[PDB]
Amino acid sequence: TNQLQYLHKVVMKALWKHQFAWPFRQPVDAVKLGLPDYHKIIKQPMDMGTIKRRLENNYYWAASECMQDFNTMFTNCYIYNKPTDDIVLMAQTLEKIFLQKVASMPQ
Amino acid sequence: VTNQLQYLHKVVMKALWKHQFAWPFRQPVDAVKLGLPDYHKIIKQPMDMGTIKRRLENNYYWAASECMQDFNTMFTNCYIYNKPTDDIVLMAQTLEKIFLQKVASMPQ
Ligand SMILES: Cc1noc2c1-c1sc(C)c(C)c1C(c1ccc(Cl)cc1)=N[C@H]2CC(N)=O
Ligand SMILES: Cc1noc2c1-c1sc(C)c(C)c1C(c1ccc(Cl)cc1)=N[C@H]2CC(N)=O
Repeated sequence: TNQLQYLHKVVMKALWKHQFAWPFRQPVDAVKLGLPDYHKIIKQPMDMGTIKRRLENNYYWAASECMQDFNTMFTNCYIYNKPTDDIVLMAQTLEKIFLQKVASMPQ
Repeated sequence: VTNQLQYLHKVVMKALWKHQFAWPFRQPVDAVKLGLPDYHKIIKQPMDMGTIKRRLENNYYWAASECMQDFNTMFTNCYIYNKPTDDIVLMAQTLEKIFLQKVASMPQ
């Protein structure tokens, strides 16, 4: 759709290159980061690399499905981390860009 | 008054305000009532649907993006403050899904 193409070429494009994007470009690697409780707490892992591949492979049926994956990714960050963690501020920053850009998504 | 703000008021707020899980979000978190002396230490920008609704009713917003940011802050506040296993987290996620579904169909 027009909408998915916008989420791909405008919204993801903008988030991907952001200085705070790097933790979100691939799945959380619980072994490398030493987080034995990550997959016990976060039951639906999501990252922008996954979303991006989904956009490329025509996985999504509707814009809202993709927006829901974006939302899951940010929500997982807030749920798992301490409120004072830098990553929380990084996610909030990225989430505000997402919504600002979503407001202009062609209908 | 914008077409988007009227959409957020008539479609988004309408749907969310009457939802069966909306009741925790209809007024600001009352830290005294709930026995939460750290609430305002952790959440620096409290937000609730009662405030957004009043803002929509009083033409406080200049752009729909601003109203959408308030909704977002309200949900984010919930995920940050609460433990992962808390029922309110699931209530918030339910409401936020409806939010995102509706904003996908907002004009322009
Ligand atoms: C996304 C996401 N959600 O949680 C986490 C992540 C990711 S992915 C990734 C490549 C890293 C370095 C993390 C960080 C993290 C830690 C410090 C800073 Cl500045 C930024 C991110 N934190 C973990 C949690 C933990 N305490 O290790
Ligand atoms: C919104 C928001 N963010 O956090 C909180 C809230 C609110 S507002 C409100 C009127 C209540 C009853 C809460 C609940 C809460 C607790 C149990 C259930 Cl079923 C539903 C909400 N939890 C507090 C946090 C806490 N531990 O009390």
